[PDB]
Amino acid sequence: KLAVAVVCSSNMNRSMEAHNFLAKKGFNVRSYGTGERVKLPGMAFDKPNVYEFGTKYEDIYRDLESKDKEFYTQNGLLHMLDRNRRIKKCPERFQDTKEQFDIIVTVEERVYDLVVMHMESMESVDNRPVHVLNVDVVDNAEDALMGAFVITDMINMMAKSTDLDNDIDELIQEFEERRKRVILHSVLFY
Ligand code: VO4
Repeated sequence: KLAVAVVCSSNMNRSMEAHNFLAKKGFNVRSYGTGERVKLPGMAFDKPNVYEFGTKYEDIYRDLESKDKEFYTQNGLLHMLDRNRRIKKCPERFQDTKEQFDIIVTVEERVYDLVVMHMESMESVDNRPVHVLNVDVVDNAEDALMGAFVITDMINMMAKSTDLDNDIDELIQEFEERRKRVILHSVLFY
């Protein structure tokens, strides 16, 4: 089976909706954040809320519900965190994992550049190819769902291949034609 990672900035919304959805379809999936820290917004000429990666979703929830339970349920982050709590203990940060994947999917260009920069600045002697794909998804609950569909549909297609390194270029193109999207693609090595 393919090992897949899905990566946004904070590992709270887009990467976690896609996480949920890929796992519910049977995929081997982990998810990560490329930011320095996790941030979540609140009254928005305010400084948002910040927590180190490795902080539990449960405690973040608890920290916001005791800050203004109504506010954070209206803007749907209590919901979001409740949902995340059930998948895994805490947001994880991509530049500190040592997990290895066949495909890492980023949801925006800044994340895509942080991932590719990060792996280039490594290097070992596995020489094993990992494919980094960007599939743009907008950062709100609604588009996180829609983006999870599009991501799952693409993985589902790549998971048919028994020779992914030689098929992938061509699958990317069919998919781009059929969903009318641009998929950035890098090949990196572990
Ligand atoms: O946790 V992510 O907000 O960058 O969708």
